[PDB]
Amino acid sequence: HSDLTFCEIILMEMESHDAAWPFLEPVNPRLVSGYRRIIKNPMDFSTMRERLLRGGYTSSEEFAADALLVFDNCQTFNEDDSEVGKAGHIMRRFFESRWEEFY
Ligand SMILES: Cc1cc2c(cc1S(=O)(=O)NCc1ccc(F)cc1)n(C)c(=O)n2C
Repeated sequence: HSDLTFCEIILMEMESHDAAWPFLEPVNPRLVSGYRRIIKNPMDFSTMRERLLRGGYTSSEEFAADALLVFDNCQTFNEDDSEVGKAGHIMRRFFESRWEEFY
C-alpha cells in the first residue's frame, strides 16, 4: 500500500510544482507541429493521475516508467534551452530526487 501512497505524494508535488505547466495536460498535436510524428507514446501528469485514481498501476515501477516517459518525450521533442525543455529538466531532476529519497 505504501508504494502507491508515495506515488500519490510524488505526483501531487509534481502537479503543483512551478515548472509543471508544460506537463499538466496532454500535448495538443493540433497546436504543436510535428508532435504526432515525433512522439510515439505521449504521457502527461493528468493521464498519470487518471490512471492512478482508477487503480491502474500495479507497482511503483510502472508509475515511475510513466514519469520517465514524460521527461524522455520532453527531451526528445524540445531543445534543452527551449522553455519547455528547461521546465522539463527541472521537473525530471525533481522527480528523480524525490523518487530516490523514498526508495
Ligand atoms: C504547454 C506546452 C507543453 C509542451 C509543449 C508545448 C506547450 S505550449 O505552451 O506551446 N502550448 C501549445 C501551444 C499553444 C498556443 C500556440 F499558439 C502554440 C502552441 N511541447 C512542445 C511539449 O513537448 N510539451 C510537454
